Amino acid sequence: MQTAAISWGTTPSIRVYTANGNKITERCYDGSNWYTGAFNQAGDNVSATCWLSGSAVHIRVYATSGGSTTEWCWDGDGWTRGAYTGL
Amino acid sequence: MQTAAISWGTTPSIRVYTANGNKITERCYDGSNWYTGAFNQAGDNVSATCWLSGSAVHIRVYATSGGSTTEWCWDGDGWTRGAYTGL
Amino acid sequence: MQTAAISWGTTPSIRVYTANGNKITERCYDGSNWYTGAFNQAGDNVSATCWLSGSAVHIRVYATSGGSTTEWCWDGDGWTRGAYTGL
Ligand SMILES: C[C@@H]1O[C@@H](O)[C@@H](O)[C@H](O)[C@@H]1O
Repeated sequence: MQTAAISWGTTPSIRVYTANGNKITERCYDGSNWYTGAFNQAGDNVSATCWLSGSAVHIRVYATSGGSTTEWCWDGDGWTRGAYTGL
Repeated sequence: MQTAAISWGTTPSIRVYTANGNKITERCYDGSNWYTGAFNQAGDNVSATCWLSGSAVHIRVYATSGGSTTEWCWDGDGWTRGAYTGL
Repeated sequence: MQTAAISWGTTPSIRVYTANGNKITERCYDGSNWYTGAFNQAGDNVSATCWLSGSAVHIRVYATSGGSTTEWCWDGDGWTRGAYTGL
């Protein structure tokens, strides 16, 4: 099992992405109890990074399934496929 | 063997966590030489995130051993278990 | 295959390091297209972190091959081997 961890803002919020059994899932902290996030994509490996637009977060998750990495983007309303490509 | 890397401030301070077998250890830089960190917990995989509130550093390390992830927290006065649970 | 992701700024800039087949390579975004970076070193595992000194980015990439981790540094004028050791 493999994880990635990010955080932002004043609280801060934290997100932890976990890859296990070719599934990546997301656990979330926003100042209170941890909960399960909306992120669900395939992969055996995961990295993530984020930045702020004021108080709004932008997240990029790099989900590797085998020999291919797909970027997934959170920009405030849902996860979308990003433009990232590898070599 | 696997690592996670974090940094903060302008110097900067850097921490590098290494999972080797089922042990995670920590190497530190605060502007002079690399030194040995106090973090020692179990895991075959590690991720980490950090932030400064003013001058106060806060670190969260996600230590995964098999299918279980434990959060360890540094907030200026020792490492303690965080509330994180996985799926 | 395994990745590490960093970002900085508000645009943002993003770098994704991919360890694939005992090599680590880099893909880059600074606001328009993804392009291939100059980073290329051995490794089966990778982590990275970065900071800004004024407007100048500094990156550290921790490349692990087997039981050895090597630090690679970007400070505005090529990648250089860093002083990091695990012990
Ligand atoms: C920042 C967002 O926070 C919650 O809405 C999660 O359900 C999303 O997946 C994302 O992490």
